[PDB]
Amino acid sequence: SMAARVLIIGSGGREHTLAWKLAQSHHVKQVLVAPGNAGTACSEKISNTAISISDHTALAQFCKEKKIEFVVVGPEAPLAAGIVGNLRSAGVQCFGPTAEAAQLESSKRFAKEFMDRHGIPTAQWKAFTKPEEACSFILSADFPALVVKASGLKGVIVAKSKEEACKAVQEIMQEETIVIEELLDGEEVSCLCFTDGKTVAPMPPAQDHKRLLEGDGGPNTGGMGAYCPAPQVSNDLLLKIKDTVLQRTVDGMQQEGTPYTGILYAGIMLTKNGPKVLEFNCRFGDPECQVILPLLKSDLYEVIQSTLDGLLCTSLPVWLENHTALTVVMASKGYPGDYTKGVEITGFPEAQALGLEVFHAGTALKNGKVVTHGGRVLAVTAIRENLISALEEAKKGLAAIKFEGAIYRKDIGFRAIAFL
Ligand SMILES: Nc1ncnc2c1ncn2[C@@H]1O[C@H](COP(=O)(O)OP(=O)(O)OP(=O)(O)O)[C@@H](O)[C@H]1O
Ligand SMILES: [Cl-]
Repeated sequence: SMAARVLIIGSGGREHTLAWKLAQSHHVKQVLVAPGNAGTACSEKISNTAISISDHTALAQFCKEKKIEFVVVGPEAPLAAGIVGNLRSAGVQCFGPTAEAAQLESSKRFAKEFMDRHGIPTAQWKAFTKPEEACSFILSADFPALVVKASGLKGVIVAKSKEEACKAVQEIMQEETIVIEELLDGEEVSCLCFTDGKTVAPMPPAQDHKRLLEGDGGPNTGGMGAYCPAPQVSNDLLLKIKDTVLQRTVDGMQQEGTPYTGILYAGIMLTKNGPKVLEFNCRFGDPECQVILPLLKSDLYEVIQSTLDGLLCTSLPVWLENHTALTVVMASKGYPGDYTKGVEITGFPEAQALGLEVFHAGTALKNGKVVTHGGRVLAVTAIRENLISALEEAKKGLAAIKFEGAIYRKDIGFRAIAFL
């Protein structure tokens, strides 16, 4: 099925990665990214479009006029806005869950209730709308009830003391419901799968670093780096997770008459008691996408097309084994607070020539130059035989790329390396 045109929604590194990867398919003549960035502007197959992504009527008309085969959604917002359901009733295929099914991410209360209803393991919890009753619960639990979550996508506060959790319940009920749950401990890992509603095809597990500074210090951010596969997870554990979380989530959704299709993301804590779910999401994470998709050997276009057709098992994904992908984000001075914009970037061509992938996040074209246009500017991904080697190879690319006030971490993966 040659000469397909495909559309991706979004404008960060995740969307560059999806575009790059799709463009490799022999089935694909054109990838359009809406609105895209400087990394996707100007390629043999990839280009940007200013089509509105929030007016679903106009988006559908644009899809049919250009004969777009299907739409791929990068970020979570359009999913929760109904993009899939609306494109479908207009006769346009879109990869992703419906708004109803994205409730696994969009409402934390729904997710926790859904999990209790189907014996999916997760931290014990309770929801509140009055803050006084929330304090009562914090103050009188014998387990550490110290994690407070704004139900509607601060958002999440992990307190160390009852005092801090009461303080937190106060801040989140300023500017619905909140969920207070047990503080678990152990290792966090991201477990994704492709799913068509019935079949489940897990991705190899990833980990990322949210903290701004080396050593895991400073403020949290959207993610300063990631790598895949996380060596902390045995094969047994992955099949426990596939059975106990992924297949069980999809089956549960299907059995409640709200089938789940696209990507299911589960954030998981490895406890002494086993795997527990911290949160669901409905799309690739950023910068994890930048380390999972480079590991995919199959044609992504085939995987997606077969997922839309409900024939996921006819085209199971095949992964690169014995390779580790690791990615390191370059960010603008001041991130995650106020940062500078419009700063000229050099060296990303030589970084790629060294055999690395450069995935653009906040970049833009300006007067024949590429300039910073966002907090996270780009990521360099290396694919090698182990973490340590991938890290050091990525760092050569990082040293070639220069912009005024660039920051990045030189220790991505340090814990996985210490685990081994
Ligand atoms: N139920 C849970 N048990 C334990 N950890 C959790 C739970 N749910 C979420 N988390 C994790 O807590 C992490 C964030 O907590 P962290 O220890 O970084 O403190 P923080 O709230 O981020 O503090 P800061 O004010 O510095 O941002 C997230 O990575 C999130 O996945
Ligand atoms: Cl919908």
